[PDB]
Amino acid sequence: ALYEDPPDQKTSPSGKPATLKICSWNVDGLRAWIKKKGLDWVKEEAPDILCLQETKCSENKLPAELQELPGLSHQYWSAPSDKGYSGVGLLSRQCPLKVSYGIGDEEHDQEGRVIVAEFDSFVLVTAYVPNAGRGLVRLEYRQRWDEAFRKFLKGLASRKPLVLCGDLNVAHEEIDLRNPKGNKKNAGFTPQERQGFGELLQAVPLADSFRHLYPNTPYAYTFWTYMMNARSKNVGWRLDYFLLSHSLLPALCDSKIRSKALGSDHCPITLYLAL
DNA sequence: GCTGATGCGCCGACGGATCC
DNA sequence: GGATCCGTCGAACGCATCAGC
Repeated sequence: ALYEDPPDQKTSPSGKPATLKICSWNVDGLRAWIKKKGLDWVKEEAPDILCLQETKCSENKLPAELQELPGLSHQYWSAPSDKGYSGVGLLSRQCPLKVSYGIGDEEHDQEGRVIVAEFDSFVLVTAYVPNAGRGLVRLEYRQRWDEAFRKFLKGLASRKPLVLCGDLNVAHEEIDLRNPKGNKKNAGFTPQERQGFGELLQAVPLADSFRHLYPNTPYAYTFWTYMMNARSKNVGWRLDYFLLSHSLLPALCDSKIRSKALGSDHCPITLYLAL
């Protein structure tokens, strides 16, 4: 079945107006993505904060269009030092108070997967979580990475509520992908990755914004393989999330999936917060 | 400089068996 | 015997390196 995101709900449940718009997008190669007019779509979305994963692009190679963004002038970029893979970036209208990279030791383990930005009222973390890999050859690493990440997020020294967004590389429940049964030994839907997502929600604690608003809505995915025309058939996975501290839930106006925006094998997701 | 080949990381279609 | 379960296998993308010219 196809999916149609419901209209944008820009008022919190109790009636406050959204004041912060956050967009997150795994662009699957930032230079490719720009050539496929991804920035055009960002300009129309007009977010206050833009989080990108899988940029596959060091900061020296960033196209000049990214400098013709006056509403997103504070730009922070991260690439791993070894490997054209990974990469993440955070662009904000307003200057954040603090920015950091990695989950504990990035200065020696330069991985380019996590950016932390502190604002007045909240802490934003954007993440590109390591893939368990084909044949699960890196699942144990992911399990160990998951545990270091939980503790890092728990260990934030801020009393400020937390927003965690990006590609978490797991479809939490069966509702979150089109072929749950044929994929339970595939990366992204193993019991191990799913349990780690569950423990993230519980340990931090955090709520799945989209699922909190739409607890029973099936067929809502953020990734489709380029292959076999999966996107046209909406054979996809929900791999990209906005996860909120419990305190931020009354502020939650909506969590969107921008199914129709092309340019990657992931589509954008967008958070509306009334702060 | 430029192209395209190969290498690498990132599952749904298919065929066959089992179940009542 | 239609539905379901299970395992195998090919291949769209982007980017780096490399060979050749």
